[PDB]
Amino acid sequence: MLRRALEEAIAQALKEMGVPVRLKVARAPKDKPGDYGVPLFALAKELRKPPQAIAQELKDRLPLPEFVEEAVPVGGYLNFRLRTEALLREALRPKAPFPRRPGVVLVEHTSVNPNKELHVGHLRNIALGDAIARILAYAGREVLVLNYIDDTGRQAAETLFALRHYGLTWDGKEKYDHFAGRAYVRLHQDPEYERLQPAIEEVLHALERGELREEVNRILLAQMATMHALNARYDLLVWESDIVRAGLLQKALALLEQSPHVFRPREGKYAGALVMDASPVIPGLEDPFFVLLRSNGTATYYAKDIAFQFWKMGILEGLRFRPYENPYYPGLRTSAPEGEAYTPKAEETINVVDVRQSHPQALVRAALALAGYPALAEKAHHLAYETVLLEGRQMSGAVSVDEVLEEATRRARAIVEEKNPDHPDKEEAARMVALGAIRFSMVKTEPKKQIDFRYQEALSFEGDTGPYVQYAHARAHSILRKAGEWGAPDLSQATPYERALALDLLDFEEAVLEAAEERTPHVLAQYLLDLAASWNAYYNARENGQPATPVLTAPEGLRELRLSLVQSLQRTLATGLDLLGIPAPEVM
Repeated sequence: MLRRALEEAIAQALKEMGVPVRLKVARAPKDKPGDYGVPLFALAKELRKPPQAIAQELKDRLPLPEFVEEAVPVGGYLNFRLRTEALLREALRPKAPFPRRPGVVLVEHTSVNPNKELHVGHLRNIALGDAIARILAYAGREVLVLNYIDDTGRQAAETLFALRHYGLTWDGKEKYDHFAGRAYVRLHQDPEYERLQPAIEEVLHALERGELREEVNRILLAQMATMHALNARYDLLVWESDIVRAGLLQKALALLEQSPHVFRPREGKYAGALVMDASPVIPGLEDPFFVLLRSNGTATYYAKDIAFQFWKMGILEGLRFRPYENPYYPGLRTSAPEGEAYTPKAEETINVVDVRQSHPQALVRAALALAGYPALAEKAHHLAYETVLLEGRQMSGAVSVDEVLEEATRRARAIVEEKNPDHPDKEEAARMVALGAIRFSMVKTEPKKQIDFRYQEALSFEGDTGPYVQYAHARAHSILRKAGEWGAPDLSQATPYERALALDLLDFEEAVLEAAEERTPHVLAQYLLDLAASWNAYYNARENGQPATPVLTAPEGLRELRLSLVQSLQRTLATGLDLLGIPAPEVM
């Protein structure tokens, strides 16, 4: 790479001076001394010395990489001006996935109750999870995506009960999970809903015995059509009923009771209950006692989360897998009564979860440590996200994802009819634009921030949207289409326009790696907006009454240079878009 190669050379140089710390390089101020710079303020106080002195010091013991023209200590920072030729050369170089590093990173996302159609709240979950999974894989990690199916849940029991109680029969045409959702909705609007609890408990009991799996599977298959349309990928399916058969709960409980911090208080407000004292691993807690088993003997959700986490990291075994029959994913495997025994042996796990319906990371963290796995305790991550509104409306009093998809595809279709009335396949074009608008919207905003999805705004080819980035890709690609083949670029003919654009291209890999390391897809999304903006300003530039950056009319040497730069940009946008699950239309 370039930026990382620079940080590596700086780190190595910092060790030869004493301080074994690693500093991050970042784009230097707008039109200032250099292209990249490193701050020396964190060390300025950690060493009680003038920042400007540390910068000059670093400059003195830093062997310049061949691509660096000059290093300049600038008030606290040490800036680097790159050699234009090397800069261009690195910008033109093809960018591909990084070297593979062994060690499974298990990403769990989606995992919705299999009792009705998906809703907007589930959109962000899927988009965020799929994106981080794709980004991590590209960054070199061995990734596996798991979808947890709670087939024994009360929510599934309620819909199955409703379908029978109301004597509803599938018409054979309505999307099955929508049919189930209607039944669920009628049940909850029923005046005698409370009086029906005993009858619902009876179905719950049969459901818990694993006797209604096929009925649940019918709903899941229809939900999966939505997952597929959202361009999400899955490797494994794990069913709650299989988790029960595997005895993960009891095994986890038996392993935990070996700990001196896992015991049953003989008296107090926990008497008879099995509790885990997390204080020895988690300081500062009013009550460091997580209940695993209530006094009545009933297992807690915390105990079950621990059991499952243990299996994910190979601490426990019991789950068996086989091919999952479905029309969307040929390689998808599901847990089942019969199959090959398997554990992902994950080095790291990532759970994509709603900020509200979430459990404290402290739980599994402490459980992993107390069980004697302090290292793995630091590798159990959570990716919590905020609520998603539809047209400024909260969906908790609702619109299905399938409807948002159809309505967005509807509007996209109209947009493709006017901007390109002669487009060969307009439907495929509309699908890509709608999907891009949705996938990009769901991930461009920091997870901690709330999102308000508005159709027109999200679909606009002019705003900070997926279609905007897609259009920049199609524009760049159309130029290459018209150019045909071209020869060797003449780097010496580069103007400040080529340099500025090439430099933005040098930030792509860092955006990908930071997003992967921090588990923040929005960083990649934001980079793509910036790159698309840079490409547009570059394309639109004019001076003295004429285009200032023409490609096809540029003289020999310059034409080739611009074509290679245009190619690098189109490839970077196509690759970036793909990591966010967004297709890259060639014609728009």
